[PDB]
Amino acid sequence: TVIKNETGTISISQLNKNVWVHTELAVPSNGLVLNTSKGLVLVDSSWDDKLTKELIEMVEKKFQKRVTDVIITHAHADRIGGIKTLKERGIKAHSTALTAELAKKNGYEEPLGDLQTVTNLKFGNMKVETFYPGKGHTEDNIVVWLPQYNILVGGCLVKSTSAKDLGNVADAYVNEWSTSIENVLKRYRNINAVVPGHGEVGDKGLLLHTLDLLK
Ligand SMILES: O=C(O)[C@@H]1CS[C@H]2CS[C@H](CS)N21
Ligand SMILES: [K+]
Ligand SMILES: [Zn+2]
Ligand SMILES: [Zn+2]
Repeated sequence: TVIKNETGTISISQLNKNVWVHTELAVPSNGLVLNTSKGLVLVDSSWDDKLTKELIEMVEKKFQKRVTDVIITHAHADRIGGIKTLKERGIKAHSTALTAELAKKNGYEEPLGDLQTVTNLKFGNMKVETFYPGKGHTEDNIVVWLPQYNILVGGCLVKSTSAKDLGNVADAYVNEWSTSIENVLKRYRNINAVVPGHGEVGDKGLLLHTLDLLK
């Protein structure tokens, strides 16, 4: 189930053979780790370089292969904070153009801007779809879908059950957010699990929960 770095800093818990969640801390942030035959792939980095370096260290050691790619889901620090570490180790950082621009705007190094509204990738082995459903928690927020496992990384668009309000809405679009959630509920009709950007893993109800927090 759950391995852990020396300090409290970091944890990784399994969902299936090839798919784990990574969580880092005062506030917990989540992403995914995908074990493929061609390398490790992360959905999202972490808060800052130190922690992203530690996360990369822990998964390379444990799975005995390299992190080759990361998918960045939006341009806030918890997503993009370890971008310097990625870029300089030759780790590919995929994102939409929008997310790339917003990163350069907030003074981060740029990810690739290679992702479109729908983009289907494959690593091995592992199939990944990225979907941009519209504006919500940020302007640029995308979700990630694993069709082989019907698994959705909702990111910071999607709130956990324990979450009782919308968090920081300074960069949010609270009218479009409901529509973009629906756009996800429409696109992906059978969901086995949903990973929120912050908090505990759940299912389709996290999305209805978020819908409810927007009323
Ligand atoms: O607005 C939120 O819910 C989250 C968690 S706490 C707050 C500040 S950091 C992170 C950027 S996604 N954000
Ligand atoms: K398949
Ligand atoms: Zn955010
Ligand atoms: Zn976040």
